[PDB]
Amino acid sequence: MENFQKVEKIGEGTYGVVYKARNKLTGEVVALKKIRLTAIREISLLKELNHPNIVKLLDVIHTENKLYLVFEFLHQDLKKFMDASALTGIPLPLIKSYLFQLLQGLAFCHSHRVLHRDLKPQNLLINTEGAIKLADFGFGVPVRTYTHEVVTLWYRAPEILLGCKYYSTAVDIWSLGCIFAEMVTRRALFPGDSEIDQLFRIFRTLGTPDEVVWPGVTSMPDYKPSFPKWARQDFSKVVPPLDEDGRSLLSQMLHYDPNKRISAKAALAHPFFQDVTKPVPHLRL
Ligand SMILES: O=C(NC1CCNCC1)c1n[nH]cc1NC(=O)c1c(Cl)cccc1Cl
Repeated sequence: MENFQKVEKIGEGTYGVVYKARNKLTGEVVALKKIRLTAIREISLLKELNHPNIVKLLDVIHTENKLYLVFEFLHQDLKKFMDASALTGIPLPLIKSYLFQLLQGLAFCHSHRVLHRDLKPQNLLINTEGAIKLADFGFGVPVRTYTHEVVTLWYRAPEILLGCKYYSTAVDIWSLGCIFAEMVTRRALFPGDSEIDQLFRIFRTLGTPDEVVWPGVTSMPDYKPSFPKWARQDFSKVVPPLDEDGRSLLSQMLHYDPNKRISAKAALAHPFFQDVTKPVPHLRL
């Protein structure tokens, strides 16, 4: 750890602080995550999970009660680029390129039985090259200072909210669907501020789920017959001015039933991507 010089604190999460740092010996600039203290073996698997759309875990440094993760550094995250692009919006061909790349990254994860579990714009890092990468794949002492982030539950799949313990790769598809919608419309799709507010915002848009559209729903841990019964609203009202290929794909990423939800791999074959390209964003570092 003496091999690293802090440049600045980048931010803090629930169980770790992130710094920009310089490797005194490689010359590399890196993002360093510090966690105050199975975990070690699952991190070592993370070291082998290498893909162009996954932030490269360069090193894991266990010292006798801290764990440091050393990542490749990227300058910008999607959350801030969305904020930066709010007045004009992200051009569609860039939206589609970022969506395709995250689908590639997830296709890869998923085929190796790795779930992200917590995708959100602030976890998606971007470079000058038009690349977008998955970061902060989903123990330790809690940072007392961590300040609460409104966006926290906004990307949570409904089966998580309903108490499914043994949820699947489909939760990452749901999250990415929510991100897709938000890029298109420049508004969060389901901006809940508690778990029941998050559930009810979903129900209001997509309709309260029942056995017809989601077999087994009524038997989930936190499901209540007393949930209000909202009617589903038209998708054309939900993400204008997205074209029918886009809306068709989004609809399949947002299926209630985890088993009907489109997989990352099938999503890459969707007609929305027939004309995909790789534009480069205009970033202001
Ligand atoms: O945070 C980073 N860069 C900042 C983006 C916003 N502008 C300044 C630079 C970064 N660069 N490489 C990796 C990361 N961050 C993460 O991997 C990460 C962790 Cl370790 C924990 C929670 C979220 C994220 Cl994204």
